[PDB]
Amino acid sequence: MKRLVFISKISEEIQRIGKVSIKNNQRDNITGVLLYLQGLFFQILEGENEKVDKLYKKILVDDRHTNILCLKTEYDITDRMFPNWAMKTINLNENSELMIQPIKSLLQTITQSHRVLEKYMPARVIYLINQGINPLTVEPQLVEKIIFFSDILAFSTLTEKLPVNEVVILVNRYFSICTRIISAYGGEVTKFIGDCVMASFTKEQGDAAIRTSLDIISELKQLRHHVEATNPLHLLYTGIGLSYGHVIEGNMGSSLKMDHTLLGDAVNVAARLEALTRQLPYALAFTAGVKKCCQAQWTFINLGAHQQEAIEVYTVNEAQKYYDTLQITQLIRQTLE
Amino acid sequence: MKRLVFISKISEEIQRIGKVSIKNNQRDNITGVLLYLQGLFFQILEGENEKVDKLYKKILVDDRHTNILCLKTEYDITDRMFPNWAMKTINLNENSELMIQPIKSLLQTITQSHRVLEKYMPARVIYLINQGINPLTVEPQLVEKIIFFSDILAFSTLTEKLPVNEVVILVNRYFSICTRIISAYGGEVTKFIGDCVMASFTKEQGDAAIRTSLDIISELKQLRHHVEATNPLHLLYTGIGLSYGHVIEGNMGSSLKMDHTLLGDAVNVAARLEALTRQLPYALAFTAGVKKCCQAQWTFINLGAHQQEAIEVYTVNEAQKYYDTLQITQLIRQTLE
Ligand SMILES: Cc1cc2nc3c(=O)[nH]c(=O)nc-3n(C[C@H](O)[C@H](O)[C@H](O)COP(=O)(O)O)c2cc1C
Ligand SMILES: Cc1cc2nc3c(=O)[nH]c(=O)nc-3n(C[C@H](O)[C@H](O)[C@H](O)COP(=O)(O)O)c2cc1C
Repeated sequence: MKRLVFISKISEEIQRIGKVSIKNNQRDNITGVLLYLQGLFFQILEGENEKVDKLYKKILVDDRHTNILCLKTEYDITDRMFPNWAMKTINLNENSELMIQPIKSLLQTITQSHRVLEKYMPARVIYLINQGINPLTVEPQLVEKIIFFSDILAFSTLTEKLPVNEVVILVNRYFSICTRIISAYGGEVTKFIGDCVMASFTKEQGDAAIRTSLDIISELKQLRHHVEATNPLHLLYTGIGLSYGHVIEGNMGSSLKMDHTLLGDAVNVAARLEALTRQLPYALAFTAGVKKCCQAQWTFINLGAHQQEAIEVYTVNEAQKYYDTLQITQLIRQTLE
Repeated sequence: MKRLVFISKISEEIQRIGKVSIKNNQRDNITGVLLYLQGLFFQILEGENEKVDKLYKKILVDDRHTNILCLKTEYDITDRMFPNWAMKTINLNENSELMIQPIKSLLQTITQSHRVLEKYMPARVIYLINQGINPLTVEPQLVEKIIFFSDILAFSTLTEKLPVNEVVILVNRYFSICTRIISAYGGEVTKFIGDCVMASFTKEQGDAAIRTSLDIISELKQLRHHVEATNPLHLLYTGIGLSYGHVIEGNMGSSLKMDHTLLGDAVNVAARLEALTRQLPYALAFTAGVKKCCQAQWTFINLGAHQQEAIEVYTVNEAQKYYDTLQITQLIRQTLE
């Protein structure tokens, strides 16, 4: 058998949910409980492994709730936790009694706090937590990654002139755009380094990594002529480095502070290729290793060898600029005065 | 009045706790509940602001529990949540009844999950959460920081030779040492960047920032002759850059991913000074701005001007090396073969 636990955010209607679960959970011989408290669901489900999983994939796509996080998975259990409840619904709001109110209030406060912490988490950890894996004890492994690096053109002159709030508005907008597109193509964001976005793709995701690069460049171009001139967003440009190689993926740090990152020379290479694009007529630079993972009929352009042994640099025709890097940089400064 | 909520980890004895709280919580006219479940405390406390705070400082130093996190603070409440319980203790393990078991199990699972997420958190966020501040809505502010940067000497040759697990053992040991010392002197760690540790100190913490730098250098020296030669730890060296200036402190990112970092040119400067020490006869390099925040009678040594306008670089005599940077680097490589 098998048992999992998840939480989710909602979007008499819950009564239609439990009427169903009961019938289907006997049809497939399942038990568990559904709690509702302050617009959040909590569910425990237990039963034969194939039957419990056929159900939770159905649950994942139910549009009655969002931001689903599976906290816990127990494999090959032997004793059910609620053998007599096909699916028991406990509306924790209807309960007004004294002795459940403390536990009611704490469940609310921990889970809400929890939901806030989730947004500062490494995507990989949240993924591990969903798959039942313990992030703190997982063993760091050597994996093959495409490494992605993007940051803001002449950002230090954007921070130089704008007031703090426009800086933040601008950085957050940049980060929204980057992560939405990376995540849509199947990449994972590793972390933010100042103005920089570090991500990874798999070795079957070369095309998706170039497409990600071009799309970001594209949305920033549209964004610049969508807004008025006096909007700092009018001044937002990026350059993107891709590398490929082996990296160590895992957790690092002491008891008092943990991080779940990627170590390996390819990390440095993508960052240097990213910075290389400030001297290139292209916004995207990548290695030959990235090119090998690319199946699509890209028009690859060779930018020669660069720097402790030199490496070959490539780009695609679609990453060409219609601007000069020191032109944009003096233009940014002239605008802000 | 005022009300807070915290959780902590434990180290009939709980019976001695509640017997006390009751008497003192009436003495100072306080109410709330204490839950115990699977080696974790949960407490809600409410009352007049001066009285509730005199108590929680006492609680913080009680050695019966550790890893105390205050989740929630409510200011100037008007209605108490438990007006009749000076301090009601609910041992959630003693309860075996059916209808509390689901809520019992969920409270356990969320809070445990919670505890795991806390270890991937920005120190500043955990601090904000403790002080009652909402991290997601706090407004990013411009602050004066000493910026700290440390990373591992010729790390790319350590990753080149050692197997993955020795890399991780070695990085984790480095990070334990760095964060323990930074945190002891009063700094905060911002994040980890690969082999790099980024931290900040206040402008009244110059001496503490140099002391932090020297102590780390010191512990790594001791560590190298404490271990056998064949231990990768025998090969672990660091360089440290300090800068000073204005940075933006706050949260950045989209709904789907949030980070709580420091933006500003001083971040880049400390990183470049850090890298500068690979060509210097010292392991610590800092700006004149850092020197100004230093009150202690340091023997400051001037390393000239470096690089887009050049800045003056300083170090202290105590940061001198007894090694050559390219000697250690070829020595590391020779060892590993
Ligand atoms: C929070 C939540 C929990 C649910 N739990 C169950 C459950 O335990 N068992 C179940 O059969 N359906 C559950 N559902 C509803 C599923 O969508 C359901 O399996 C589906 O409507 C079945 O459709 P079908 O019989 O046509 O295949 C749940 C829905 C929600 C929102
Ligand atoms: C989890 C926990 C909760 C506590 N809650 C209270 C409380 O609510 N009120 C209280 O007076 N003491 C509480 N204490 C114990 C304090 O240490 C206590 O105030 C102290 O022993 C008083 O000493 P004094 O009367 O000599 O000043 C708590 C201790 C623990 C571990």
